[PDB]
Amino acid sequence: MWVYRLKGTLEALDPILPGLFDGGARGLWEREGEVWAFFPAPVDLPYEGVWEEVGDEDWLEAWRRDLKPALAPPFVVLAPWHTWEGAEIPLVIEPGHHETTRLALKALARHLRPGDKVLDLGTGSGVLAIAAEKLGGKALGVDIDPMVLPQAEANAKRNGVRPRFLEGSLEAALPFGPFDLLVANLYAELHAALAPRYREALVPGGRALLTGILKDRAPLVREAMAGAGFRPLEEAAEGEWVLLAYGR
Ligand SMILES: Nc1ncnc2c1ncn2[C@@H]1O[C@H](C[C@@H](N)CC[C@H](N)C(=O)O)[C@@H](O)[C@H]1O
Repeated sequence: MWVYRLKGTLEALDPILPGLFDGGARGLWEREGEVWAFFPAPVDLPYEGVWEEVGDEDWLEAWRRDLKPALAPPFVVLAPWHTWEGAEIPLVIEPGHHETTRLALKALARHLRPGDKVLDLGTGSGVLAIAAEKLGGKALGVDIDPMVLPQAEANAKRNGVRPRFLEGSLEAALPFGPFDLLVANLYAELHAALAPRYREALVPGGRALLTGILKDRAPLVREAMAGAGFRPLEEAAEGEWVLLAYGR
């Protein structure tokens, strides 16, 4: 579809809205002092607006503008353009929308202590590693996808913290361990296969916070973790998602 952009507010353009609808507009939106009228394709209109075809980037921008802060006690996840006047610890992330990220942030605040060394396995946007530094920990975020590293680095900087970010997985992290705590938002079968190496990555008394787990698959993780010598400490869920916390 195409947009016809006009300078002005809906209130000011009121006189010509009927004409835009007669001309076939199916949608209208006031967007920062401009009225955008949406059509299947350009048609002849006397209003002196400008036609432009709508693309995926326009959809992304519109969606972005509709984003609001997301609470994840003790944190609040904010888009770089959000302002927040609450008590919550801010976590600025270039567009924390998932249940699992939320479970992970709340669990992290409980199990992480100032001065703890943290491994955020499958760091992605770097949100967990960033929250760990904000809580007084020292974190390493690793991801097998090199492409996420630059955005993670940039989110860190926006948050005034500096975790270490590295391409790779668990084996790549070992030289920097052992760690006091590992947080891994992955999926149940992967946790199950890594259980033995999770034990190796942590110091005695260390903690493993596992999420990205569907309720129907929780059994797999309980079994592999018990099998690996971990003791369960806490469980929490949101929707169909579960976080399981263990001590080594
Ligand atoms: N085996 C693996 N080792 C390291 N990273 C992985 C592995 N498998 C998947 N990943 C990354 O794990 C991340 C999973 C994300 N859902 C987690 C992002 C972030 N930690 C969060 O809680 O929101 C993705 O960025 C994957 O690229």
